[PDB]
Amino acid sequence: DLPLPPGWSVDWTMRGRKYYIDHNTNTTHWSHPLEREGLPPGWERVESSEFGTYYVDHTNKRAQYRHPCAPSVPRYDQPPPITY
Amino acid sequence: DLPLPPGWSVDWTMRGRKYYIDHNTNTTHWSHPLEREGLPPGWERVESSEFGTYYVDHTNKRAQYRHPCAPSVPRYDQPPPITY
Repeated sequence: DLPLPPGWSVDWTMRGRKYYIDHNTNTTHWSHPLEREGLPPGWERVESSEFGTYYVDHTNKRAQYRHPCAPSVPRYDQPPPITY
Repeated sequence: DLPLPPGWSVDWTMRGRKYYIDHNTNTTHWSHPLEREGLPPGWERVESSEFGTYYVDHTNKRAQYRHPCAPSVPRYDQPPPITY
C-alpha cells in the first residue's frame, strides 16, 4: 500500500491489469515508482502468472528474465558433499 | 521457519551458506524440500546477493535465470496510452 509521490495515480486496464500514471510527465508504468531501486533508467520489474518475474526495457521494447544488472550468466554450485 | 520432513536437517558451509541434508537419501540441497512446488525434478531455486534469484539443474550442473517451466521468452507489453 506504499504511498505514491505527488502527481501519481493508480489505474487498471480493461482486463484488470494494474498500472501507474505519472501526471507530472504524462507517462504510464507497470510498476510503483518507489519500487525500482537497483533498476536502471527505463526498466521495470514485472510480476505475472504467465511468466513469473521478469524485466522490461521500455526504450527498446524488450523483455527478459535476467535482471538487467545481473551477471550475464549465473553460476552453478554443487551442493556440499556428505562427510564421513 | 518451515518444519522439515523427517530425516532432514539444516547445515552451513564454511563460508556460511545455508543448505539442507536429506539423511533419508544421503543427498544435499540448496533449498527447503517443501519450497519446490512448480519446479521439475532435479531443479532448485537459489537466492543470492551476487545473482539475485536463479535456478539450478543438479543433474546437468547448469544454472539459468529463467524458471525452467516458464515460456522460452517473456513478452514486452507497452504500458497503456494516456487518454484524452
